[PDB]
Amino acid sequence: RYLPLSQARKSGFQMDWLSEPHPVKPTFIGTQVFEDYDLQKLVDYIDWKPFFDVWQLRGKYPNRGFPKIFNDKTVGGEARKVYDDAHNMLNTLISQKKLRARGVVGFWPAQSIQDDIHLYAEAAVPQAAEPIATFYGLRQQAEKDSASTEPYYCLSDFIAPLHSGIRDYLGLFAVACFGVEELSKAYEDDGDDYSSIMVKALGDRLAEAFAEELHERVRRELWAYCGSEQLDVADLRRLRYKGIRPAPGYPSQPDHTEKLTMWRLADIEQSTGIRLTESLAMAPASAVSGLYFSNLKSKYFAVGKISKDQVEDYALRKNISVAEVEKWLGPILGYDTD
Repeated sequence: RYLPLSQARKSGFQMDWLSEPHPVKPTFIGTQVFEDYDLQKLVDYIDWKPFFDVWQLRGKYPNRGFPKIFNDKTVGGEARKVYDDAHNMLNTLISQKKLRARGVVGFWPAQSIQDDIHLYAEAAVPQAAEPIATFYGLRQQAEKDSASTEPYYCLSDFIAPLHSGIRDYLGLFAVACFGVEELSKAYEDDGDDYSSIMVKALGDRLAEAFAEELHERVRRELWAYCGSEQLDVADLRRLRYKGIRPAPGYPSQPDHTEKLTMWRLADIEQSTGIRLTESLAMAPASAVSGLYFSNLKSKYFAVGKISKDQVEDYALRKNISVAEVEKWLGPILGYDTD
């Protein structure tokens, strides 16, 4: 069962904006580019759990995960060998300056109207000016448990609405780890499958670590809405921090076409060289992007299956045909398509 959109909107995540702490204006409006980001600093943020699954190294309970994996006698020797070789190659890559990190971050004012999150210019009054970009959110529509107290979340519920007079802000980021594509070819031309796999796994790990480090810097020094936070990485990986960085295509907003707005607005192509292919996937493959939400009560959620009324409302909002929304939102349609 799916609730009607007109009723699912009423039971949304309502917040009292006039008593909640008013949002902090970031340190700049526009974008700032990181050209040759220090890769050595990112090594302390690398999440090694997904790295072991590239080689399908899985340990049994209770050693089922990094760094307990070194103890399990089934894989522990091989896990240690792979990890030590990864550290050796990582040191060689950073020392030789083969890989070159690159990224971009930016902030703009944001005001939510219904399920949209309209961004505005720096000096433009939100209530008396046109927006410069829009991020059309999707609201949860699936009916919840009878005893559930959860609201029907949408990404626009985390931005103060236009009528309340309170000014909110939104930021977005894009990071990449260039140079992996050439090194994989180099290690495959000379007959080295171990190095070819390892360099791509390390590139993915470095991209994720760059994303984590940039978010931690944003929360504390660029946006400064958590200036009193001094959390360690073992807490950052546990989502103990506040605020979220959802990415297009993920269960918060499964619409992959949203990346076009980000690339158009932040000028990611000219700033960093991270491209979007005809499938709307970042190139190189070791790239991460997303939007920064600074609300205290913001949390990750899954939109889930949606009904046809929301699909047509979304098509009307985005000014595209239904036959295209059904394409780009294919996996989440809750109704028969043909």
